[PDB]
Formats: sequence, structure tokens, C-alpha cells
Amino acid sequence: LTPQELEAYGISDVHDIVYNPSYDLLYQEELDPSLTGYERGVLTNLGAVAVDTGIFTGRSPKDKYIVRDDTTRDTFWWADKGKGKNDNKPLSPETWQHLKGLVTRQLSGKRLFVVDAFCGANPDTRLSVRFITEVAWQAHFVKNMFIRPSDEELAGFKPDFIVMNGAKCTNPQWKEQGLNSENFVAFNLTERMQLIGGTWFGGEMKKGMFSMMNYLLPLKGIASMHCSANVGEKGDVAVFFGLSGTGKTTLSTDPKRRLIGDDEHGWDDDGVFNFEGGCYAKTIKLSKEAEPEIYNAIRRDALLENVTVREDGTIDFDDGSKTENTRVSYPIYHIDNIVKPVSKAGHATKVIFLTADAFGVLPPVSRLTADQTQYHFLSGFTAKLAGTERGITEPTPTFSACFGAAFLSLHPTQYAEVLVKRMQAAGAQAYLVNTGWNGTGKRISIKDTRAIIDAILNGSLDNAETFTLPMFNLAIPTELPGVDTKILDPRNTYASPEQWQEKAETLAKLFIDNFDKYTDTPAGAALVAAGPKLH
Amino acid sequence: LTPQELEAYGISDVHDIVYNPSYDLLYQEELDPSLTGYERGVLTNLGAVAVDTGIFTGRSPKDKYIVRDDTTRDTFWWADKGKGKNDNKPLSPETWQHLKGLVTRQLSGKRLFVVDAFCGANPDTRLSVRFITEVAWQAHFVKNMFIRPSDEELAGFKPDFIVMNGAKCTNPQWKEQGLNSENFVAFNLTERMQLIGGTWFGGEMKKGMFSMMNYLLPLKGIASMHCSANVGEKGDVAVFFGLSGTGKTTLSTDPKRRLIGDDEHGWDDDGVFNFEGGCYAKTIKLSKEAEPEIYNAIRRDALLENVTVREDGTIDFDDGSKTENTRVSYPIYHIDNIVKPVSKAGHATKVIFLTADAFGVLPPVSRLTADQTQYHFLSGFTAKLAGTERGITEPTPTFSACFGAAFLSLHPTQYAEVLVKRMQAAGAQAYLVNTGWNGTGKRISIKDTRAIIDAILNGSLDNAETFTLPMFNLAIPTELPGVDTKILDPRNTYASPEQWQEKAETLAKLFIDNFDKYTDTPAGAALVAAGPKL
Ligand SMILES: O=C([O-])CC(=O)C(=O)O
Repeated sequence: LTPQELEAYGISDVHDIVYNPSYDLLYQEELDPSLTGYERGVLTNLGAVAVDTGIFTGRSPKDKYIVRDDTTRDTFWWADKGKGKNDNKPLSPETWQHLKGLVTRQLSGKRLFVVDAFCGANPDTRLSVRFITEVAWQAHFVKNMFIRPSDEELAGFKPDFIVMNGAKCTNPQWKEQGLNSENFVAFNLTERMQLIGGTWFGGEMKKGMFSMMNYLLPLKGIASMHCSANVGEKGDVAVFFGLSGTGKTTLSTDPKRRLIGDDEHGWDDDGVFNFEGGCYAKTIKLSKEAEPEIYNAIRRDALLENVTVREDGTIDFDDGSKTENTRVSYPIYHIDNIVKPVSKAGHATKVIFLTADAFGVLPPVSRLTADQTQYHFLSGFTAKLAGTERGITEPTPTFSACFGAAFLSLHPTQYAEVLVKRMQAAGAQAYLVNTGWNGTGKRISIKDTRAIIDAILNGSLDNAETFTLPMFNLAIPTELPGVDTKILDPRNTYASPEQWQEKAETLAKLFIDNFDKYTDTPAGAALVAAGPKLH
Repeated sequence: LTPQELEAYGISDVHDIVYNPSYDLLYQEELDPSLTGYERGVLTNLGAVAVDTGIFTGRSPKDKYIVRDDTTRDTFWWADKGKGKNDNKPLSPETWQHLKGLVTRQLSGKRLFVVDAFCGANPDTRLSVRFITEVAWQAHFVKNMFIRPSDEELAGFKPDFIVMNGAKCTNPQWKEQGLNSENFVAFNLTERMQLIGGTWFGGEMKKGMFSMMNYLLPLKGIASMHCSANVGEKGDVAVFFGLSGTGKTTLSTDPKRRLIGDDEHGWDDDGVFNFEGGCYAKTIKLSKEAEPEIYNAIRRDALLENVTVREDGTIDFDDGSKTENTRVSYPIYHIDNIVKPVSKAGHATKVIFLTADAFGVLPPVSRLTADQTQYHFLSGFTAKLAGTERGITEPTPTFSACFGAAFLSLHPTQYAEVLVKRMQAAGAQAYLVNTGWNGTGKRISIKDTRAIIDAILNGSLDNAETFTLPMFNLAIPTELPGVDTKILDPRNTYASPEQWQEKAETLAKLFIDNFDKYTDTPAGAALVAAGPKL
């Protein structure tokens, strides 16, 4: 790649270009002792480099902006146009040029790392993305998280999107421009470019492209899903929707299943496919005994983010002092139990919605009807966990449409429409699984949740006998192998069962009020009957 | 024991009776592979059987009821009497007959375990209790926790109280009967009976008899105390009042002192006596290095409850993901440094109130005046630990009258009256010891607290020079061997003494509001002067 080729993007005076850096090169660069500040890396006992990101320990949804122009005006789900809140705040073309100037100036006159990669496992729908950074570890992050092209694919590489990471710069004019802060994560779908200013959080470099796939794929009838995905020995695929920290990484690395992916998937005529080339796993409280596949992926070429490293070089995975949202990224082949040669398989037969219910009202597991599936997908009731977005310090209940509202570029109903079409063609059954808390105020045990997933995936619940929870009208299995029957009814863990009724009424009303905005069509109005009902 | 004898309690068609089974038989019965559900027992690598009680990981005070009849109407400290918060909820005789029928039908038509035992080490005041269960490990629990009679004592054993464990049954009529849930822990002082319904937590089988002793003993001038107790070489006894998990087990373990007991004691004309035959110890975070004596009691004939047992049979004592209130019970002789063969000694001369102060206000040690002894006994400021009662999941500050409000059948002042009488006759001195937290937000170190107990027990503080903490007016020793003098004043862990005053006045207000219910008598009104003064 030529300096002039990067001059097309507005960068000037490019010194040297480190194109498609190898893992060996990134390792040496990351340990260079001349690095300062948030560029510095340290080597841990496990052989993986660890970095820190300052206060930027989670995403910055309040600094997310999309240029409103002829490409996006009539197609985007805008933060200032709908009944439903979202983070897609409109940006003017003039202000975009100002932000782009800040970033290109910052990346000018410097040695730059350039990573070309794919978002999307399938050539017919993938984005070719060119990432530009001045920091080796940020280049390493995107080499891990996106799909690494072959040499032949590189020779003919034509980028569809450019991502420029200018974490080291900020926008001093932000107040007068009506922006939220001196930081920015900005998208222009006409120039096909993402800018990062101020924030060093690794996730910003992957969830931008997820948002772009969430724009392009549902318009072509392909579902675009915030879920993990795995497959059984017989080719049966399951997808697990949820926010990070609510169980989708942990439940998807099941030893009885083979991993398709961690976080971002599409569903087309052939099946369920991963967008990513790696996994960005939460490491708080990680242990070798509890998560052996993930723990073993932490070795050279993994990249640890905000973990506490002792003076002797060992990692204290239990220490959330910099943040609870500690992370590691690794290329997906650091897990042996994965689908190869491409991260994809056939249609999903099981759809699992993970809800971290902080009210302790919902059952550990419920088998949803078809209408309840749409109702609960649009609702997206769960919790934001500490650190996942800046400013979140404790589990925060939320209605996150499609279990991923922060990444939606289209209206929630457009994701629901495609998901339902694909589920119906497959005969897929959906389940609502509470990975949050119960009446004891304690978190539901991962041992119980894994046993529940086992029972879902082997088909044993599809026709099992059930009872119905009042108010929510959720069908609960009467018994489940490997789990204390008494915990299946969320009422039993209450010292006084009337307290369940009270909290359930409260949560039922939150659901009804949240769902009202989806009832402006006959189809949406008809789903109210599948939601919770007050007496 | 014959079937006819149990049919007198209302049980029908009794098949086999397993009467006072040995420890060896109970081990065989608990490992029967045909057992399902909460009945199942597994063997750990330490040789102790472990059981799991599901969602019943602590006491159920909201399910505790006492029949209100001619025996109890005028004497019990009822929950609806308007004289302070308590769990003594009244039950009608009619609803009692319904609950009893649920349990007796549940126990009918099957093999029963019967354990006869004593509550109280002295024959003159002890209850003879007969426990009936359909689960071997529940019989094991009571074999551990109550006093195991000799063959001669079983010969003419005559029950004073019957405890029926019907954990496997529930009450479907609970809503219309005005009860809290389908579970129940119910007491009838006229029939002299306890019923257990629905809940499998072992401690329900011991704290019910504690509540009965707390009724019967103070009415005849015998103190009934939620405390641990031990005795030195000279015969001097100490009692440590407090809630479980706030130091009474740990601090009574002391090479200079033989253990009398862990949790429940009486104090009569002859001295201090354990009610129990064993210990029900909290095991969260237990380690051999930190609690060697308790750890070494976990072996065959102990009974682990809700501890995590791995697939290889090892125990993960640190895992609180199900509950922090993991427990083990063992007969007391699993501790070597004990008073034997009877768990009793003379009069106490040192009385230690343990307060787990979550606000970092109170001194690690204060020497109380006579009026302060009553004021702080009645206030019972401390904290309830996670899991000890259902629904508690973090340290919870509480005013637990007499350091055991959950078990008081009479008004708090009746326990204070008898305690003061015994202390005064014995020349006893009281100390208030903070086992909780200091200004920094960290917990007071056990090493400091152990040095404090040493200094109390050898009499070195009784005449030592003191200074006075303001507001609470607490006499603090000016120095103390084995602790850095810095720690004795609770202000020193605050940036400024004004920052302490801030916290202190907040807590003092809670003390004053909590004590006001005691001020309708001249004596109670006079005690306000011994409390904190804003
Ligand atoms: O998945 C979410 O909800 C957030 C996240 O991981 C990311 O930041 O990359």
C-alpha cells in the first residue's frame, strides 16, 4: 500500500505504512518500551499482552453520531424522529468534515498501521474494511476481531468502509457544535467511513461495523443478530440473544456444541453465519476451572484489556478495580471446539433470549409462543451490566430492542420481521431464559442455566408438560433434569410470595408501557395479547 | 418405642421406628442410594456427609407462628402487641389443628426416625424433647445439636416437648388463613409441640427449642442467652453475646479457655450451662489455617449443609453462589478443647457484647457502666449476615434486642432483668466489643480483637485508666497490650474527628429512636441517660 493511497482519505505526509502486520510483528511492537500512556503493553504470565484504556472502559453511546444525508435520511432509525429512544444521533455533513479533519490531522505525519479485513463470513454480503491506526495494539484488536483475508484476497482488496482510529485526538469545538463531549464515534454512509476520536475502548472498533451490517443486511432480507451461535453434532444450530454479561459468551462455548461465534451473526438462505474473526470476551471473575476453553485462549496473540496484572506478571481476573468490564480479544481459532473452515452452519432450530432480570420476577426458563417470541424480541427486557457503557456502575434494567438496541441502524420491527420469517421457515422454537436474579436477591446459578440450556438443546422441553405463570402467561416446564424443580417457579425463592406478585405487577406495567410504541400497526397491536396482562 | 406411643401424637399407621439411631447407622442411612431430592446425602473426602436444602438456606422468621391461647396470651411478646418488632406472630388454635394434621398425615404410613434428647445441661431445668422425622439426616442433625441421653436416661425418658419435622408437606390453605406462605414453623405451648412444614433448613430444628427455653427459663429467674461461653484455668467464665457470624464462635476459641458452648446458654444459681450438645458453625470461607479447630471437626458424624461439594468429593468452602450461610453441625466433642463430660461451669464474671458495627462508629472495646450494660443489651445493635434469614444477601445493620431478637418469646426487659441479677451476684463486668468495621471501611482485624479479648479475660481492663468517647460516653482504655494504641479510639480511622461526629450522630439517632419503646417504665426512662446523647 502507497502513501498516496492513504492520501485519498485526507491523511497527509504519511511516513511509513505497516500493512497487514503479522502477529509476530504486533507482539514486538506492543512491548516496545518507548511507548507511553495508553499505548503501553505488558506481558502476562499466560503469554498474552495486556493494555489499558483509561476511563474508556466501555462504549460511549452518547458520543455516537451518523451523518444525515441522502443515503441515510429516509432509511435510518433516527434518535430525533421516532417514538423509541436510540443512539443514532444525526450529524451534519459540515460537522462531519470537522471531525474527519481532526482525525486525519492526528494520523498525519506518522507511522500508521493498516489492517484490511472482512466483516461477514460470506463473500456475497461481507464488507471489506480498511482500518487505520497509529497504535499497534489497536491494529491487533481488529486483526483479532475481523476475518483475516488470504494473500490472494489482499491482492484484490477494495475497501467498502474505512475505519480511522484517532483515539489520541479530541474535538475542542464540541460544545458549540451541540455534541455530547469532546469524544466522538461518527459514521458517514455516503463516504463509507467511521471515525473514532478520544475513546480508547476496543469495542468501538468492532461495534461500528456491526451497526453497518445491521443497516445493510435486513434491507436484503437477511437477519442481523446480536447473539452467540453454536451447533450440535447433528447440525442443529442455536442462537443466544443478549447483552454482554448476560450469558451469551459463556453459554455458547458449551463442550457438547461447536462454536460458530460470540456476538454478531447473520441468517440468510443458507444458515447462520458469523461476522467476526474472533471473540471479545468479558474476563471478570474468569477462572480456568469455570471457563476452560476461554481461559485457554488467553495466550500469545490474545489481547487483554483493563485486567489487573500483579507485579510478578500474573493476572488477577477477579479484580474489577479499573472496571468490571475487563475484556480479552482473541482470534477464533484460539478455541479448538469451533466450526471450520468457515464460521457458519445451517438454519437455527433453537432461539434463546437471555434476560438478566434484576427484579427476580421471570422464570429461569419459559417456552414462548410465536406471538410471545415477537413480543419479547421487540421488548428486549434485560440489564446493562457495570462498565459495559460508560457511567453504568451497577446492573441497570433496560428495554433493549432486539437484545441489541445500541447497535440497531434500522427500526426494531425491521429486525423482527426478518427474524420471524427465518424462524418460521425453520420451525425454530424460542425460549426465554433468566440469567439474572431470583427472589433470594442472588444471581441465578450458571450450573442451573447450563442445565437448562442442555434441556433446551436436546429437544426435551419442546413438548414437555408445563404450568403457566400468571400475568406474564409464560409456560414453565414442570420439571427439568439436573435442576432443583423448586427454582423453576420464580415465586418460590421469595421469603413472602406476595412480594413476587407486587414486583410482577410493577414489571408487567413497565413492559406494557414500553411496548405501546410498537402498537401503531395492526400486527403490532395484535401482539399486546401475548404480553403481560394486569388484572 | 412402640407405634401406639407415636399414634398418641396423631400419627397413623406407623411402620418401622428407628429410635435413637447410632452415628454409624445414620451414616449408613444417609448414603442409601435410593434417596432422592433434599433427602440425598453425599460423602466428602473428609469423611463427613453433606446434604443440600435447596432454597431453604436460612431461617424463615416470616413463617414463625405461636398459638395464642390461655397459656401464652398474657405472657408472650406478640408481634401485634404494639411493643416493638418481633416474629412472634399469633396463631389460632383452629389453624394449629390444621397445620398439625398436615404434618401428622405426612408422617403417617411410613418408617420414622425418633430422637429423644435434652435441651439444657442440668436435669432440673432441661426440656426432654422428642424429635420425629422421616429423613435420616434430620435425625442426625438433632443428634448433633441436642444433648444425647445415656441408656439409663432413655429408660425413663418422658418427653416435655415434641418436635415434628414435616418438611415434605406444605399448607395449601395458607392464603385464606392469613399466613405468609405455604411453609410454617409453628409452636403450641399448651400441647408442648413444634411443627415444621415446607422448610428444610436444619436450624429450624434447633432455634425453635431455643425460643421455648427463652420463654420458660426467664419466668423462673434463669437467664436464657444467645451467646457462646468458655472458662479459664481458675474457673472464671465468660459469655459472648452476638448474632452468628459476628465473632462469638471465633472469639470463644482460645487455648486459655475450654469451650462450654457456641450459641445457647442458661445462667442459674450454680452458673452458666450450654443448652446444646453440638455446634452449627458457619463455614463460608472456612480454612484449616484460619479456623483449625472447626475445620478439624468436619469429619465422620459431622453433617455439612449447603456446602459446595465438587465431583471428586472435595469441598469448596469458599463458594457462596448458592448461599453464604453454609453450615456444618457436629457433636461438641469434635472440638478437643472443651469442658467435659458436661458443658457447664460456674458464674460468668466477664460479659462481652459483640456488635458488628457497619458504620465504623463504635470503639473496638469499651468498659460499660452498669446502666450502659442494660442500655446496650436491650439495644442489641449489630448486623445480620448474608443468608442467615431468607432474603438477606448483605450485611444488614439491625437492633436485635438482647443480641437475639429473633428468638425472644418474652419482652426484652425480662431477659435484661435476669441477666443483671446474675451479673450483680457474680460481680460480673461487661464490655462492648466492635467486631465489625472502622472508619476506613475495612473490618476490624481479628488479631486486634483477639488481643482485646485476652485483655478483658485476665482482668487487666477492669481497673485500667480510660478516656471517654463523646456522645456515647464510652470508657475506652488508654492503652492495651498487643494492639497499637491508635486503634482504641474510633475517630483515628477518620480524616477528621468531625467526620466521625457526622457518622456518630446518625447512628446515635437510630439508637435513640430504637430505645424509645423501652421508656414507659421509670427504669427504662432512666436508662436513656446511659445511651448516646446528641
Ligand atoms: O455486546 C454489548 O452489549 C457490548 C460490547 O460487547 C462491545 O462493547 O463490544
